Amino acid sequence: KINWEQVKEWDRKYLMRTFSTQNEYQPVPIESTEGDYLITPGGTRLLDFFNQLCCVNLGQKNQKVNAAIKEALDRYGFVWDTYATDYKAKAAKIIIEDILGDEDWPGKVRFVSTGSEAVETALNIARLYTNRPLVVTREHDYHGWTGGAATVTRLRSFRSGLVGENSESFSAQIPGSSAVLMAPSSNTFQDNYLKDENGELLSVKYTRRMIENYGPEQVAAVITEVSQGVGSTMPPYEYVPQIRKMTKELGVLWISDEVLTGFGRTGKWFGYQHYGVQPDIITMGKGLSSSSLPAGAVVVSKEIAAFMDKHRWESVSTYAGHPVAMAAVCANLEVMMEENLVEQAKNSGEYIRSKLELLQEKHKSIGNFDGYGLLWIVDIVNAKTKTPYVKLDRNFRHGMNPNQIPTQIIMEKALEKGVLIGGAMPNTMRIGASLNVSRGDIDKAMDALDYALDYLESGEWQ
Amino acid sequence: KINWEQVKEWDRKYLMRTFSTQNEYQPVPIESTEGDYLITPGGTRLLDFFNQLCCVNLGQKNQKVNAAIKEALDRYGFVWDTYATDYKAKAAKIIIEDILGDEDWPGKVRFVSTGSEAVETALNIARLYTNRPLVVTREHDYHGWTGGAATVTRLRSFRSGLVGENSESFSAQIPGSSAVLMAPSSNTFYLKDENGELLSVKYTRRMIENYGPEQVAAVITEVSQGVGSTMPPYEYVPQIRKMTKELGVLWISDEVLTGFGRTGKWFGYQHYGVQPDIITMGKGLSSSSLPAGAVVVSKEIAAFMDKHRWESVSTYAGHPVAMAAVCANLEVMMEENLVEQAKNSGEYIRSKLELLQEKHKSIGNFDGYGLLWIVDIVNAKTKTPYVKLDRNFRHGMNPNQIPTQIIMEKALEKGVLIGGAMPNTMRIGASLNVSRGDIDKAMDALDYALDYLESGEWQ
Amino acid sequence: KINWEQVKEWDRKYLMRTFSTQNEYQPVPIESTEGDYLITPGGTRLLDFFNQLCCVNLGQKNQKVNAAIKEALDRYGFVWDTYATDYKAKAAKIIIEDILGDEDWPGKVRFVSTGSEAVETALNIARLYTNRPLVVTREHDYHGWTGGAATVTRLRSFRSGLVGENSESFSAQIPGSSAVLMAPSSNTFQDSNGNYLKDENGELLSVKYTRRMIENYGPEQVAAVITEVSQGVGSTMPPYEYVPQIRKMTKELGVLWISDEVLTGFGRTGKWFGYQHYGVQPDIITMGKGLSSSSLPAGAVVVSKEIAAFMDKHRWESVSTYAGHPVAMAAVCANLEVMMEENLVEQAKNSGEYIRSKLELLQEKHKSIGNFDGYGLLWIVDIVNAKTKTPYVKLDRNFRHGMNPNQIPTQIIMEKALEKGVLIGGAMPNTMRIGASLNVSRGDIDKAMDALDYALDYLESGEWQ
Amino acid sequence: KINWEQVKEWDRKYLMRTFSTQNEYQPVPIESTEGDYLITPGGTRLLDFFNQLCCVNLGQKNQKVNAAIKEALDRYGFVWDTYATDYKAKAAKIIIEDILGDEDWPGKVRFVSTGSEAVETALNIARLYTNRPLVVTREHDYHGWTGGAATVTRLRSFRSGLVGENSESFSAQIPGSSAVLMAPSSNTFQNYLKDENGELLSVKYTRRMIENYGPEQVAAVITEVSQGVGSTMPPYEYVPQIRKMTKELGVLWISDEVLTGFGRTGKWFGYQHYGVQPDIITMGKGLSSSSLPAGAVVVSKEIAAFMDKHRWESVSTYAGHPVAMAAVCANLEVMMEENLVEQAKNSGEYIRSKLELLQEKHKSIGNFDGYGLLWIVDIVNAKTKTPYVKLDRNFRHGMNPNQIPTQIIMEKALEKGVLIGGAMPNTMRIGASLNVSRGDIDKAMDALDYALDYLESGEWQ
Ligand SMILES: Cc1ncc(COP(=O)(O)O)c(CN[C@@H](C)C(=O)O)c1O
Ligand SMILES: Cc1ncc(COP(=O)(O)O)c(CN[C@@H](C)C(=O)O)c1O
Ligand SMILES: Cc1ncc(COP(=O)(O)O)c(CN[C@@H](C)C(=O)O)c1O
Ligand SMILES: Cc1ncc(COP(=O)(O)O)c(CN[C@@H](C)C(=O)O)c1O
Repeated sequence: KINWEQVKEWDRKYLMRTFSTQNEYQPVPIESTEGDYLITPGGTRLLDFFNQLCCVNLGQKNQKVNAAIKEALDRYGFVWDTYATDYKAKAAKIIIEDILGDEDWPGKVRFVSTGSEAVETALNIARLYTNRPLVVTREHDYHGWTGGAATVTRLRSFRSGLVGENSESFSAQIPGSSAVLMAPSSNTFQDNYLKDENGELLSVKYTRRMIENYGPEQVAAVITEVSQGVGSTMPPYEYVPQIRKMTKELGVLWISDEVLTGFGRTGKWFGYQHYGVQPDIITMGKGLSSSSLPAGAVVVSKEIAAFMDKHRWESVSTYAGHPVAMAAVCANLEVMMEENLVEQAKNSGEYIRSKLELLQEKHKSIGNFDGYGLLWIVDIVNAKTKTPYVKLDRNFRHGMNPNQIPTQIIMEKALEKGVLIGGAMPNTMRIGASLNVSRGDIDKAMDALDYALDYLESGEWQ
Repeated sequence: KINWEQVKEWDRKYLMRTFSTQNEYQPVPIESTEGDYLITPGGTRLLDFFNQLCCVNLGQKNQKVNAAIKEALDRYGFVWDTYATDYKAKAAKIIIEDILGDEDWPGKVRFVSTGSEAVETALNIARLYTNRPLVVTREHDYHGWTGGAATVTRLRSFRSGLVGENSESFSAQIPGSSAVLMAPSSNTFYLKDENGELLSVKYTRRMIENYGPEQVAAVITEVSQGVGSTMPPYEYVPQIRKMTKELGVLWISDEVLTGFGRTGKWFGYQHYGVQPDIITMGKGLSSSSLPAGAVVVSKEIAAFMDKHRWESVSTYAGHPVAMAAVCANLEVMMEENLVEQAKNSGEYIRSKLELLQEKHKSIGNFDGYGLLWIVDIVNAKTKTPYVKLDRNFRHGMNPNQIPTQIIMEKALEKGVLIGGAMPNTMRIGASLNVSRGDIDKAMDALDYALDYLESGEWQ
Repeated sequence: KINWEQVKEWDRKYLMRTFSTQNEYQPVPIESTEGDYLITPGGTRLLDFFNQLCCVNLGQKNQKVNAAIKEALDRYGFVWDTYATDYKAKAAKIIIEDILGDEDWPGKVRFVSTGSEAVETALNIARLYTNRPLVVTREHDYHGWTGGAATVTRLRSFRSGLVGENSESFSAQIPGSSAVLMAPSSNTFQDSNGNYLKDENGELLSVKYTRRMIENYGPEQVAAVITEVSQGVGSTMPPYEYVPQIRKMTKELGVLWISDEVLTGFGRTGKWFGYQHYGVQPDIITMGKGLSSSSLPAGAVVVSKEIAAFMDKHRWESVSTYAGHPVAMAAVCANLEVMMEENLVEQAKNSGEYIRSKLELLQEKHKSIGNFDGYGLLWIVDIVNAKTKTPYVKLDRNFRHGMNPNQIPTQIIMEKALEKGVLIGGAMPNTMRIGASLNVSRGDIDKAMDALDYALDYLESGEWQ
Repeated sequence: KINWEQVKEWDRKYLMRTFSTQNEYQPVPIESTEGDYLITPGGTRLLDFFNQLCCVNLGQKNQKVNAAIKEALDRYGFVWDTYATDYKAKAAKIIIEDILGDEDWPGKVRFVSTGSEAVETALNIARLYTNRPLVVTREHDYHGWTGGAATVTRLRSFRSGLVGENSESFSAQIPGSSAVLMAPSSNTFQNYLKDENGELLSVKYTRRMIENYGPEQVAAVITEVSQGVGSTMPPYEYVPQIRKMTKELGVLWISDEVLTGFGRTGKWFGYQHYGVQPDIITMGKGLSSSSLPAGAVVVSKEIAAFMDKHRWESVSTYAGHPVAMAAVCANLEVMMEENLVEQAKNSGEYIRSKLELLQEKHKSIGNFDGYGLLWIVDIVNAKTKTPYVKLDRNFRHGMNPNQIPTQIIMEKALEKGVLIGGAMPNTMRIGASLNVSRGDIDKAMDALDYALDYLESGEWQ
């Protein structure tokens, strides 16, 4: 017997709040999950189209994955990275030989526990490989929350600072918070994205002038999200190819931060593979294990691997490569390959596109949408004016009243229909589900969006 | 059927090395673990007196922990911090109400995944609460490897930099590795004030005063230095808590290593009659069964954070299956009284170490509590350490010149794993429930290893 | 009777080089100066159309300025800024009531010794006033060489690093070199034909991106934007609407505007200060060069009444030994008293108009002159390959000094002009930075332009290759 | 005919305040200066035992230095650093061959306008030469107010921050105020504690700090041989041990001689009391005896050679200012010719003995030390034998000056005609011209005697 009133009391009383003050907070307990659904203590089933944080690629509580964890618990236990296990070595091989086997740039994997720890590892390797201090990031990027990963995060609403409750008054960012350069977002400069008559996007051209103003000899790496997860954008098609050609011409590394866009999320194994370019470093988390257990990774190129191999690297993480986490990655990745979830995700994206077309023609509050596989960004506008309700947009902070935030009104409304859908940004949806989400579930979720958008466009909420 | 020949191949070929070059590296496979033992694929049983990284407090592969986990897998799944679950809520309650119940300073918990992450969170909170930029650390502290945690880590041999193979020439720290003051180690100077204050504390005070207390958020300590391998003078901890209070600065006690029974008490600081403002946790929190880390803050600090919206997310923070593993691990320590058992075993080790120091002039000094012991190693004839740079070394030097490496190699001939990170200093640990027989086996193997050290044949 | 050969040995032997290796170094001694001329020990008279560093506004060795200095020496000696003197008090008053008397935003002045120290001061003041850490600068700005001033300098060719002798393998910046944001230059985001791009709302994309940058970090994090009205060392002229758009953007974002007026200040641009061409007023001005026309070392910062009242409420724990030096102050008094009464600002205006019509003619004649713009005694000329119509030096303002001077058009031009006894050129590889005294003659202008003609002839024969 | 009533109004109204709020401030004008005297508008003669800022070594308005300037003004005008002048060349030559001519380490000079600009330069050169980022400084050092020079200043009362007026409420340092490590002050750990090997614990801890970071990370240690603003004297072994330590660690030593340079201490330079030689010297103050603003840096032959192989991309407009250099030459030619260093040693040995007597006569002098025309005097409470102002060199100017012993001595001294006192609250920093007369030294020393009389009676409380 679980006493759920008591669980809520303890949860109020003994856990530090994130995003809500204690005063406004209402615990939302989840007793179990499976597939694309969350089950409340009462037995209510909630369709999860945030997919938590787009990190449960394979589906909640996969039967093969759980079984593989249970088998792994017959042997382990725990050993640190200095010891070898079948699970750690198999997971590395699966990534290099099976998943990325058709590309010849990958050299080696390091496993860690979180996407943040992943981005920390890759910034560290990039600076050591080039012997250079500076790393370029882009406006609105999110690469993590930990010190180093946070320095390349350029959302002021996600930097572990503090805001007040429906107020501008009580805000601070963490005091003292660098060896980092902010380049233009892929979505900056558009009136249709502006180019320079050689065809280079103005976001890329001024990224190049920045790197040249500092000196390419000072700059280790450019770190990108192919599509911004928390920041919620899709790039112009030429953007990724152009950042790759630029970085190569400048002798600078390219790190694709694949924590969110990795493992089938975009109808391909990785976000980058949509554009015909290969990176120098990849960071991983989320879909790596489909959140069955905490895991993160970085893959480096042969050349970087060869350089690192020549020295003793004085770096230790206690839980890096934890064998039970690794067995989980093995099973997750094995299910993905044998069940063709990358293709399944691809086909389901195409079904989503066409629902999104139908909704756009019905709802003038949908300013625009794009995405692929199971990653969709939907831009919301005021239907009469065609412009964003919330002026600061991706530069907002959480100090504002949630019932003025369009993605919040939508989420509240969708909920009347057992569906969870919304976004991190105020004017933008970030829709994700499992790669194997069923058609009836997309149908239910799109219908709930339809019902919410009605309410939004009606104005009864102002 | 596991092909271990292959596994080592895949291990050589596709995983990045740490602490070894590719050319020197040889895979050391471990097929399974049980208790205080590790088992090789061929079936050699290795007695683990590292306790990996002093982080398997419960014993390896606890059947009750493993069953509690298997159970949580019937329901889960994954929900991020925004969702409440029984395991996350129970876990916080056990720490606040159950483990820390007789202390009234603690307020709330945040769960994260690793000790480094816990340290990041503590740094953030401290700076946020005080509205101040600077954090004080001490020489030879280890607080983790990620960005923020690294800045307060003062071991040049564990900052994720690069060294060569048996060579002084291929060295580098990470380019651009800043809101952080390094104070002296407790093990410095034992000289005092005549108003009785240790000089190390006095100068730490004088530091905070030179920048100005209004600039300084927090002093972060390890009660006993873990990777750095020290024990303090008894007076160090209370005089820090007092100095920080007087100047209105926070004290974070970094209990990632010393926490959950390691020292014969629930926490390292509990040996010293003081309460911290903030504590960081990992390792023994889940006994490494699954990746978990935590921060406990005071009622004062928690109340303050509670008035604000905190714009921080970590995907895996509060992972319900990790939290189920924490619940069980903690429930086992409480019901088996293992903190008590750690204290009692610690006293047996003290007396065993005495017979060693008596039998071996290369043991310069030792000290510890529960299942954490630092043994200082010296040249039996000169009575000084073998490796001159001591805790300021880097891993560029040849391991056949590092006493603690020589000790491990020899100890291994007895099937025992014992040694340390530091070149002249041992860090000995085992499970809270290590039996008298295993302690005996490890100390015997230590005997044999120091026998080899003192003969100087390794030169 | 000076031994100038020994002066040459000693200069070679005991002075640290700047911009040259010891081996390539050939000292150029100057025995004296007068007006717009430099005079060698042997008696070569060199027409100085660099005006040294756009810093000798009044002219070299003005007799009244030097006589005022000589007079000051019957009294001083030295006192530090804790004592008041007539000279310091007059200087501040001339700046506030007389020069800036038509504008009502100005509050107080603090004097220092250099333009760098002036920028340091301003940066300190803005951050204290706002209680915010970040300062926004621009691409290719130069704001000085000292610690803080350097951080807002975005020229990798002038951040006090080291390059090689016709090589970039020796090449290093100062290790370490930080609460600064780099905004796009006024001159970034122009098409292949030179039009600056605009919002369709009319806002220059450069300003639009600057705003976006500020809102990304949060305006509560940002103290000030520091600008040059006209980039001096970087050698640019803005679109007319840039200066007004930045003032309006800073106002809206609650951020300060610092006009770095060290080079463009005091007549340089045919008005008292650069910003007065643009119908806006800054929060803080930094000053130097033309403040004393280099007669003695002198820097300054002017701050608004609001900033002044706030700083007045507090004890400021800042000391600089030489700040306010009475003899340097007396030099500013005389310098400024001459500029006012000889109408040198109005004079500067009129000369520039004449220069414009000279360079118009030089452009019609020389296809290597891609473009030019300036005002008063500050002019920029972009140089191109007459044939390809692009600049010869592809890295442009992101170059460093490791490259071979005989491939730098601005070096070749300078060489050739020296054949006509004329000193002219630029710090940037593709762009000339022309300045003389505010009172230069028509003939000395004609003499400079003719040499530029001659130089451009040689540039176009390509024989320098 | 100057209207000094107008000079005051304009001074109050148009000058930014330092150290004083607009409300409390009252202008102290100085109409002329001569030798060791300052002259007010009304004709009052103030004997200056601060020597302004220990920066007018030669004496105020030296008639020879002043005439040299006038001569230079017959020819200049202004040239920047790329053009060679007789004055700039002679000044560097005087410094290297005549002044430092008995030590064979000094290589090249760069002239700048201020002491801070001189420190900036040194830091830049040290980091470039070693290709290392970190500079070690010491608790209570003062090395300037400009960006880089401020990073190595460790006195919170001099970091260009703001405090309130008799109040703890309105204080702030600059947002942003970093590649610098602060090592213990020479005067930390006191008899100063030593190593079992004789090494001072302050030096021992500096070494372990550099070793903790890695000597391969550390460009240089910058010191004041004797702390100026900070107001201290080192134990005799400190300077030699820091010199030995830096060499042992492959690390540069910057002697900041901005204050202690050019005779101040009864030798040419502060370090020269100690039998060692720095890798770099920074200079200001005594360089021109403040006749016109100058600063300079002197580097070793090794450092010079490395610099000479490169094009250095550094420009300072007034660096090398030709009139500033003619001021410098004449200043140095007078110092060498009047044997000012030797004169200074001698007046130092006279002052030592005057202070001794003052110490016998006054229990509030806890301690004194110095040399030449630089003397530090530790002011203590006669009853407890401890300092009046507990935060001592870690204070800030937010406190009421009527409670600062150095403010009290000052105002009572001003009653006898003599400006004497110091920057630190419990420490006097006494300086005069190198050619200060015996009569003036006697007069100042009486004035201190009179002042300490008032301090010790405690009517000020
Ligand atoms: C691209 C990217 N990199 C790195 C991270 C950090 O990974 P961890 O959360 O495992 O530390 C995230 C997390 N995102 C979450 C916050 C999201 O999608 O809302 C991410 O999307
Ligand atoms: C006191 C302390 N804090 C923080 C950490 C870092 O925690 P994670 O490894 O979970 O990030 C450690 C780890 N130490 C390890 C390296 C050891 O004991 O060898 C530690 O001892
Ligand atoms: C806009 C601007 N700000 C600040 C400075 C720094 O002033 P000082 O050099 O006096 O410290 C300069 C100088 N420039 C010079 C060097 C030039 O035009 O070459 C400048 O042009
Ligand atoms: C040792 C030292 N270095 C560097 C400086 C900076 O020089 P400038 O003030 O010219 O920039 C000083 C000045 N000090 C003054 C403030 C004093 O004696 O109190 C100094 O004493």
